[PDB]
Amino acid sequence: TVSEAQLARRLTKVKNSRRMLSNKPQDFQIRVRVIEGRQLSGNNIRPVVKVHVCGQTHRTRIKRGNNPFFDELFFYNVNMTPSELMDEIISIRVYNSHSLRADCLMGEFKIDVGFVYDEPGHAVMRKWLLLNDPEDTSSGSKGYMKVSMFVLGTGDEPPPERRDRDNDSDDVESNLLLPAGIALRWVTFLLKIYRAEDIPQMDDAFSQTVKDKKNLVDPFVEVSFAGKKVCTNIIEKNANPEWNQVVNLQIKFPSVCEKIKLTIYDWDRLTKNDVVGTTYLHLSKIAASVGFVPTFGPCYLNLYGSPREYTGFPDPYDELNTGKGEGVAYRGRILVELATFLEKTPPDKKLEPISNDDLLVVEKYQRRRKYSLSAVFHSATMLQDVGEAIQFEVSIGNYGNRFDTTCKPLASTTQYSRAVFDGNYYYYLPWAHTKPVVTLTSYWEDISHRLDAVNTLLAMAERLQTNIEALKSGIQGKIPANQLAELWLKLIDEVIEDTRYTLPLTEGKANVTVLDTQIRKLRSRSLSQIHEAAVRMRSEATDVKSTLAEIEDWLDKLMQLTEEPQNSMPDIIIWMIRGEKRLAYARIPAHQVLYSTSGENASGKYCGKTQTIFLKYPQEKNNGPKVPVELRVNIWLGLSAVEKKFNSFAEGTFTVFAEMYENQALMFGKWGTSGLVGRHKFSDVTGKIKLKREFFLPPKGWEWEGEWIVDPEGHTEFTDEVYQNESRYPGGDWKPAEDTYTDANGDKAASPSELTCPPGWEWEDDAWSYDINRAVDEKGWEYGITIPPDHKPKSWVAAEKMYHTHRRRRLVRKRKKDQEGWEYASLIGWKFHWKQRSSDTFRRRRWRRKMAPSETHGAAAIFKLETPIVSCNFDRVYIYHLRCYVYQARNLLALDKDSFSDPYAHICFLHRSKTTEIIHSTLNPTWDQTIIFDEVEIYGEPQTVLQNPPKVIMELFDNDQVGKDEFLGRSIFSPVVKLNSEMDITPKLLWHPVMNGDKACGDVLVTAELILRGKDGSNLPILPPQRAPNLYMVPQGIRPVVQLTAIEILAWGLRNMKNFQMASITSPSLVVECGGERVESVVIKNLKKTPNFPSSVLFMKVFLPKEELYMPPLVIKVIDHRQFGRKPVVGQCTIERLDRFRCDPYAEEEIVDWWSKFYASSGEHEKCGQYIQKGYSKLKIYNCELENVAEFEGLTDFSDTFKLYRGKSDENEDPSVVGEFKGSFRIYPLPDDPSVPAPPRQFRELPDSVPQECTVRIYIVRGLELQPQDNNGLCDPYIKITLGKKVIEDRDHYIPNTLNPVFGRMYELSCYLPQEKDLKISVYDYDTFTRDEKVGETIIDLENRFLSRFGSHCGIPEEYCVSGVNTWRDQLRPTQLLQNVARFKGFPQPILSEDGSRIRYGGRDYSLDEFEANKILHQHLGAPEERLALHILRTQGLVPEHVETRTLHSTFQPNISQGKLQMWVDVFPKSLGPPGPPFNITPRKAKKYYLRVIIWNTKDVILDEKSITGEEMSDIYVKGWVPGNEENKQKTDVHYRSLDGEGNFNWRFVFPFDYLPAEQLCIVAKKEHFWSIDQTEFRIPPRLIIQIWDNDKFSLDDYLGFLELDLRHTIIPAKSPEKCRLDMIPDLKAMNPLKAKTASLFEQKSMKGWWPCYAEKDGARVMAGKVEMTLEILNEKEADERPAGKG
Ligand SMILES: CCCCCC(=O)OC[C@H](COP(=O)(O)OC[C@H](N)C(=O)O)OC(=O)CCCCC
Ligand SMILES: CCCCCC(=O)OC[C@H](COP(=O)(O)OC[C@H](N)C(=O)O)OC(=O)CCCCC
Ligand SMILES: [Ca+2]
Ligand SMILES: [Ca+2]
Ligand SMILES: [Ca+2]
Ligand SMILES: [Ca+2]
Ligand SMILES: [Ca+2]
Ligand SMILES: [Ca+2]
Ligand SMILES: [Ca+2]
Ligand SMILES: [Ca+2]
Ligand SMILES: [Ca+2]
Ligand SMILES: [Ca+2]
Repeated sequence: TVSEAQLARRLTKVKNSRRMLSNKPQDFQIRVRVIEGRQLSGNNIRPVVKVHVCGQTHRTRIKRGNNPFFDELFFYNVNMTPSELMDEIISIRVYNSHSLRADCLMGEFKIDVGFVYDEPGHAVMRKWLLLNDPEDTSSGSKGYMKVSMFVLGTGDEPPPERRDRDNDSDDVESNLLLPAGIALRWVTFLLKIYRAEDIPQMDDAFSQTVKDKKNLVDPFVEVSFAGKKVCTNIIEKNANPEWNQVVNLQIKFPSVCEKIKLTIYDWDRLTKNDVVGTTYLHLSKIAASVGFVPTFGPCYLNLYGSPREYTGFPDPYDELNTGKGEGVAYRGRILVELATFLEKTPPDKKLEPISNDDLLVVEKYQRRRKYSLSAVFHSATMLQDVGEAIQFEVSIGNYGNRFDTTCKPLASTTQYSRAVFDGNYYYYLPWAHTKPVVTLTSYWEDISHRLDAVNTLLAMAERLQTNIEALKSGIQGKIPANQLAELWLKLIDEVIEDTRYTLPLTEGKANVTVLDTQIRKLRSRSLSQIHEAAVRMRSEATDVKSTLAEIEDWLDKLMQLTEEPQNSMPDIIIWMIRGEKRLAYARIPAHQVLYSTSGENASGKYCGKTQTIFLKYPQEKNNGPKVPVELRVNIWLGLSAVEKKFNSFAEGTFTVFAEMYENQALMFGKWGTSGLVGRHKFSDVTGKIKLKREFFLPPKGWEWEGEWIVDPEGHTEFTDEVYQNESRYPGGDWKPAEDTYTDANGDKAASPSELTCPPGWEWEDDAWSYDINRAVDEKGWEYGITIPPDHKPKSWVAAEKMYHTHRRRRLVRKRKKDQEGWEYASLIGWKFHWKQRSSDTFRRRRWRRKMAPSETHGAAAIFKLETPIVSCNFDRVYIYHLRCYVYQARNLLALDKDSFSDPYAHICFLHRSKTTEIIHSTLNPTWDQTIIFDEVEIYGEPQTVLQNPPKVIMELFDNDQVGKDEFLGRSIFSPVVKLNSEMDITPKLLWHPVMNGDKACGDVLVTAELILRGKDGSNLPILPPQRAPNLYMVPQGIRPVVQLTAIEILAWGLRNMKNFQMASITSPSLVVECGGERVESVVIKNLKKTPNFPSSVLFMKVFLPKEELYMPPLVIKVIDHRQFGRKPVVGQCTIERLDRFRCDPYAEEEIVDWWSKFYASSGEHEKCGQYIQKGYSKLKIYNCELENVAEFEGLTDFSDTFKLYRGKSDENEDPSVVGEFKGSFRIYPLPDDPSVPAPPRQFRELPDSVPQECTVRIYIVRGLELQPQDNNGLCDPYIKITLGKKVIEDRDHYIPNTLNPVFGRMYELSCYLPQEKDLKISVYDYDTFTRDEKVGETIIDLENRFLSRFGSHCGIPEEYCVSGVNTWRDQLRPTQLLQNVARFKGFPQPILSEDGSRIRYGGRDYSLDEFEANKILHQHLGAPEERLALHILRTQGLVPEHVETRTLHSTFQPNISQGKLQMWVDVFPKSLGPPGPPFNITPRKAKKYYLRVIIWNTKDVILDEKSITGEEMSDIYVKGWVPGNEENKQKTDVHYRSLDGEGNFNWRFVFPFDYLPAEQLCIVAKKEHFWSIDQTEFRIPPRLIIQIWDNDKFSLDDYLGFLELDLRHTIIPAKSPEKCRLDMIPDLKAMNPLKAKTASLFEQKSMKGWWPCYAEKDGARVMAGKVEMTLEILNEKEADERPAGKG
């Protein structure tokens, strides 16, 4: 089917155009411009064009004739998401207009913005449209419309144009926007919506608790597609609704929408409709190109969003329910199906019931299979908070939810564990050898045929990506070619052995959809293509450095194949619950842990493997300053039928304890079993339920271990912590509490003067101190309030208030190197602690028995227990030894007010933490420190550690002397694991990003290694050398190998230095620090007087790493030497990309003006003119800036520009720019032998650094497509130029009513470079009664023009002319410029011959005849030696004579072009002399013409319109006018009472019109109303419209027919009225017409003959008559030679 192929190709174009687009809403600008209408329907119409994009509307003025010309440009400014703006439509509707009535619709065209995003150049150019009625399209077309539309986002620019103006006008049938084969075809999607389930409670339960807790929701689905929203029925009071309703989505092929948005809403009668959840169906992801149409389902789509717990208060995370944010809890799921029906249009029912046979079909997609989940919680580290206990809930879907009411108790949560200080900074849950185990059972559809293929292709691409990074490491480490070829052959053999995999069959399985079969066919085709390309490349390719592009193509193809839109299995969400409140979440995709019987590859990556997940706060997109917890968890999901296969995945021995409590009390100082306050002797934990010993029995698959007995349950450095607490009444005075010293238990503890060291320990510091590195006041106290029954606080603030009742202070100190089982409390059922205090009068003891699984069931008996609680016991501990080589950091955030930081780092690994040193006043620290954790206890087998190592976390902090230490970022990386000695290789330092928030805020050069510690640590390597006590250096193998290099700094000068401490930078100096070395420039005496350093060359010999990867950043500082010896830092920059700085140190009436040259160099106007044939000069028009031309290197080849910064940053971003340092660097290694001489310096050709007075001539040519600044869509632009303090405002010489203003004006200035180097060219809008609006601005570094090698101070023309128009405008002759660029390059002085026939340059002799080969020379050329010097001056990349096109920028839209400005700048330094004659770029005037017609005869004119005289009769007379010259409407005399349609007139006409011969376009100026401020300038092609009128004695004048003749392309007439046939005019509407014989009236100055006249009746041409006339065009000279006559 042809149409399904077109839909598939369009959707795959949308797919591969939307695969890099982000989701952050940014700014977009849409330019839609109409040009010209052709063959518009109707009779004597007055057409306008109205464009409606996204609510903003624009409209062109009233034009005339059926072939109108508008040339109107319209703008639209929106800020949408770059995956959402492709839902909008552009509507072009054409309206006939009447003088006294409303408009009438004639044409209508819709188009998606996606296709005009999709086009090359991000825009379509000069394309034609099909105008038709929006639903009466069977009546035929009603005209054509030439438009152009543009899409530009951040950094995008519109494309330029060529000479295609005569290619697009008559040849419409090749320049359509859409061809005829696509047509106006409807596309229908039948989105059947069957049912939903597990919808959360979204209504109040107060109504139902007075008159069920599960069904308090009234859901319906709102389906948003292409702007339209269709709402299904409301199912009142049903958490499992059943709609069974098709939604007939509709589009057309010109407007293809991609994103379907399903949104379940709770219907509320009074309040707003709450949002349950949102899913998306991506049509580009469920369709492909044989290919297939969009298909989906019947498959459940899981919703995610806010937590399911209902609160009547407004929901704080309700933005997650709208689809923004990733969603933290399961919100239910909805069963949908999607089909595509093509070329059939459904009826007006948007919503129909699902047919019953589809309801019996869908039952096989709802089959439930039992699933078993097990989670072994290994470690919960990096906790920031110790107050109250922490548990973890595992839930998949709604199964395992702790807060949901349920019939039986569930084992979905771990026990409440209190955190334990690790001795340095963090906390960890003390799980040790007894890990918590969570087991829950669920029921989902067995969609294993999808997830098997997904997991196997994911394992394929993971192996391929591992081999890809292996080859990348091989080519970056410069490995020998044999090992690289071996790694490449291993990659290719692994790809060959992988992609012979056969996908799971679609037969015999109930849940196979149509999309499953099409996806399997696409996957088989892609895998066979990858396999065959792999065998072909193994058999044919040798260059392994060229095939990796196809290998990355294989990688992103495999990434495309792993996308499963039908993943109905919901994510497993792990929730940390501190107290009774949900705190942090982590979503694991359930396919990643799903077990498959098809093998290890079909199982998930983390199926039965310990994985490290970082929990997140419920609306943070990523981890911020505080990670809540780091979890290592061993999750196994699988079918409950194959749950006996969990025995292979299980490590350790599972264990459940049955418990029994025995209680006593105290009378008269003796304990006894009586006296209990409402509690039993043998009872439960609460004591209220009496339970026997025989009540606990082992279930099936379990057995007893042991017997019923009484069971009451490597740090070299450490830091203790005690807390001091005070209590008071509100408004009272503070006094110490009864628990004056507390701990993590929450009760009284030992005094700081009471606790001592353990044996084998010692004290580092003998005095206690209070911690100031917390959220406290100046004295180290936090404050809080208490509400009963919580008499002790759980949250604290950093400030004191009068209502606070408690306060707390942390104290720290550094450290180095009974059996009866009775637990006592002051009450029964209270908190029993280990030993009896003075107030305890009650006691109890625990008494238990261990249970173990039977050997016949294995470790899978934990799934048969469904309160029995499971814990996994490891019988062996494995000791490890981690070494983190923290070398350095770069580009850290500035978080102090002295524009630096004091960065240190918390190295964390499992339950261990240490801290690096604090490096003061730097953003690029070099810690050079090895952080050693000996004796790290990790449980599980060492192979599981080797496969999935625990992460090392690098939390960087700016140290502050007062207050909190601010957060710099976080680097997470894995250590290389060494389980033995045989694979002992040197670990390699890598730059890991310091992720702060959403972006990287630097990199750290860090690696780590985790060695399995043997017996007495004998296999461990030797300790690194110590540069300080307990301070290890990075050892010699890991540290970068340094060589003596040299850094040359061209300290040229400082620009734009802003004020520091309200005083200007008067006496600055430069400090360049790199590699621990520094150099300092001399102090500038006055920056206002001299802005450049007097000594511009600095030099330092720094030991720098040999590897280009390990190169440290280069730090630039500016120090303002002020009074009293104060030397603050007023600017700093960091330059890490030093690869660019590496260098090898040993390496008729042809009136000629400037505008004729500009047109001939444009290529659009006068391309075939005689100007090029006679061989005059040209110029090079750039479509961008001169700094954006890659040939001239951005004009910073002498010295770059590095922006300096100051102060604290903008919390994620760069700080405020306080200046610029202009300079460059040359880094090159030095010989280590002092006897070998140094390499020569790279800076010897330096110019004079004093300020230079210069005359800058700013030629401004024209503007292109500005932003409108008036309400009528127009502008009145003028030029405002600022240059330091000088300002030229050309407000008196503004150009009225132009979006394309031909300025043509010079603005000559004088300035002192480089104090006034910033040349600002701003275009401003004239307004008479209001303020002026800035259209945009451009910034030109005039010093970059002045100091460049490329000669950008003045472009060099094609030929050296002395007199005339193209005179030499530079100060230096081409010989002087040639010898200057010879002296720049190191070439010798050029040799000038006496006759000028030859010169020498660059070691090559040049000759005049090598460039003057058969070229016609004229009288404007000058000296031959200067001509030859210029003829060789254009060959070495110098800047030619040019018109650059600089894009205007504004704060309206930051990186979006506000317009274009064609112009150029000539900087002339006054030390070289005065410049030459200036160019006259004044715009040329219009040549006046008179178009004279003489109306000879008429023949076969149609009969009269019905008048009062009531006869079959005819009156004929002829009108004629030019569009734009309707004030020149004249007419002939009347031939009354024609009996056969003939009429003699001989009435002469004279048409005054002004013309542009070079632009081939008529020019007219006329105000658009009488009260207009200024005269509108109108640019239209020259066309003559002659129409036949009718006159009556009493009734009005009537219209019969028309003809239209473009004066450049006039229709050659017939020589007789009987030979005056129709269709000489191209019909161009119903069939492909014959080409009209066309000739220009401007050259062929006169012609005579008969022309056809026609009018359209019901879309078909009808002969309205014939006319004989003679057309002649004469200019002013011919009007002077012979008179024009009457008219
Ligand atoms: C006696 C019952 C009167 C009930 C009167 C009534 O109409 O109350 C409506 C409000 C809001 O209820 P919603 O369903 O909009 O909750 C929307 C949801 N919070 C969300 O944002 O997701 O109910 C409550 O505040 C809870 C009951 C308060 C009862 C005082
Ligand atoms: C109510 C009287 C004060 C009104 C002051 C005021 O704000 O006027 C703005 C308007 C439109 O001004 P512009 O055409 O420059 O458009 C500006 C562009 N749309 C923008 O981006 O702002 O002025 C008039 O209508 C002209 C008569 C003014 C008569 C003072
Ligand atoms: Ca509600
Ligand atoms: Ca409701
Ligand atoms: Ca509501
Ligand atoms: Ca700080
Ligand atoms: Ca600091
Ligand atoms: Ca204005
Ligand atoms: Ca204006
Ligand atoms: Ca204004
Ligand atoms: Ca009439
Ligand atoms: Ca008449």
